[PDB]
Amino acid sequence: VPSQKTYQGSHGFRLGFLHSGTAKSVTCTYSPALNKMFCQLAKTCPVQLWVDSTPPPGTRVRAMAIYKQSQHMTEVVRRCPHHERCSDSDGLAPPQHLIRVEGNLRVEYLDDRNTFRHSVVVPYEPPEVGSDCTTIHYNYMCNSSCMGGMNRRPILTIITLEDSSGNLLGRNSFEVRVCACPGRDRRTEEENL
Ligand SMILES: [Zn+2]
Repeated sequence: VPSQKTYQGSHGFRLGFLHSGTAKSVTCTYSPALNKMFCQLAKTCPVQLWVDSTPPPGTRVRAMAIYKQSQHMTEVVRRCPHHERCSDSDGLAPPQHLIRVEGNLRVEYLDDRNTFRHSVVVPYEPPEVGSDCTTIHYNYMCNSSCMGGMNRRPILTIITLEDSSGNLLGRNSFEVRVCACPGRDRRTEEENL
């Protein structure tokens, strides 16, 4: 199955997130204790790419989802039959892909010919002048509860840094939950310590 081991690499690639608290109006919140993001369906999910040194030109940023429970690791994560037959395509994203990228016309989606894994990839751009990180706005187009796709199984998002030719430059990952009230659910799952 696809690797998830953290790999910071020669460019010291770390992921970062906004520190949004757990108020009820929050659309997306990340738990450092759980290394877990909670987000709402289809809402903007900013993910920060932090690098100790800028990767070469033509570098690409790939996102992929896998099931976290070993007994579901080989099953391909994808939207439920209800949501892929939905009318929410942006004209770029395949109707079956869980993860989309927003606000970037150079986005590319892949169905692996041999693994069938889904992924979405964008060009890597360096941080905005006067900033320390590059931000990508991901969207999760299917709830963790969709009794038809994820069916309440936790998933991992694997963020991979690769050169123009697809060689791995770096890898990080975070657990994700797509729920109606991210703030409530984060506070509750941390109530479990
Ligand atoms: Zn769904």
